Amino acid sequence: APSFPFSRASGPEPPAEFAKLRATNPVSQVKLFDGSLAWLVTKHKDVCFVATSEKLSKVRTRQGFPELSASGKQAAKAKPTFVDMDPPEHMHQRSMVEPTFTPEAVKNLQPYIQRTVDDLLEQMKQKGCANGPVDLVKEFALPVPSYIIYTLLGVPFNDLEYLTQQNAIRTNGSSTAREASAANQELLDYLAILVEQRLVEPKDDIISKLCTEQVKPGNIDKSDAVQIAFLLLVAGNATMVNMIALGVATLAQHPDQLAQLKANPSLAPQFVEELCRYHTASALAIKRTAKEDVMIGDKLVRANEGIIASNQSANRDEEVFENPDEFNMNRKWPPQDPLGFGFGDHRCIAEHLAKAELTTVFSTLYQKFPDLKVAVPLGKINYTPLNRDVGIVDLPVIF
Ligand code: HEM
Repeated sequence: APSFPFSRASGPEPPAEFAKLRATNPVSQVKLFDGSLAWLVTKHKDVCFVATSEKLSKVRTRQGFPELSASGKQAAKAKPTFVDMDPPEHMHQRSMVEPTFTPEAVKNLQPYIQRTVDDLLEQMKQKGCANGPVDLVKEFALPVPSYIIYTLLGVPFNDLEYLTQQNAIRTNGSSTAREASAANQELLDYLAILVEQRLVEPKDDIISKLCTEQVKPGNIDKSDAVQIAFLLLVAGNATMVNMIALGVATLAQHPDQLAQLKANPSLAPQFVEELCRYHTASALAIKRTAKEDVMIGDKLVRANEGIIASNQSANRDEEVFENPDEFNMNRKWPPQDPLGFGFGDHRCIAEHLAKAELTTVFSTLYQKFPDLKVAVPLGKINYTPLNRDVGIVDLPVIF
């Protein structure tokens, strides 16, 4: 059994193993970092089954849960939030924060999303590139999702920049373990302080809703409110940064489609749909353990055996997406959903938010900077290490 996670085939490519497994062995066994064995599911239809089967569990204290690192086995000891829960607990807690993320709520946030993007682009413009390239990640791709989720949680304007850098340090590949843990505690310590303040004087933000509607009536306590706020922060931010950077790199790699996007900014939503299928920057979240024996394809997964369903491979499934390895924002979409945001009850709570952030970004970026250009050769882009989810660490640009 091959060791898993597989490495990406190259900087922007998925692992080469998925295409071969989809063709020859779509439900196979892989070996995890501790020598344990989990099932790997690669085909779109089977990934949807894994994501919705009520015979499967996300509870990480169950036997056989497929932790992918030693830190994850550590994290499995802490008290879970809704990301690691089964029904009925899952939606009991998830419903406490879902109202901010509904399509209607995200619709009403569009002026604020646009303002945030415009303000950051104008800061980047004033900073300029007169003395050499600037890092699009630091100047733009990082602060856009960071400022938005922090503002939704309840962080005041004056605290955004410091917390944005601390959260970035938390996952930066160049941080020592001590640096990352320190930044992590800085975030937890801050959210505790913010929860205490909103318990005394609530405002119009997610933490205040948790404090008034759940903490004070005793449905959860204030440490739960911290952990739920921390989840909303860390679950999606690094992925949002990578999606923005990957979108810019993808357009540089496909100049004909960038030309179409410059000539018609209303193509941003279709660009974003294809980006989220083609670059599956969160590909390891659909994990389960079997509560009871369950048949998947031609395999029997035994009770207490672990399962990883690759939505990245599902999104390149040739049976669903014609010519799946070509990036084409003009493609005709089949009836089947692309799975960039997962599937089933646990489907990304922030899917509409994320698509609105990405659509705002790519309908505005080249109107502000029509000559935006990646300043290094595209083959030299500093991607995330191949053993991790696809992404970009830094992206020098001029404009
Ligand atoms: C393009 C950006 C994003 C992508 C591609 C993405 C992708 C995903 C994926 C693949 C999952 C697993 C869903 C499943 O279990 O089937 C997920 C879950 C989740 N995402 Fe995102 N996400 C993004 C942005 C965000 C943002 C911005 C937030 C918070 C503001 C967020 C919060 C969450 C949470 C809390 C969950 C767990 C939901 C649950 O288990 O009920 N994500 N996301």
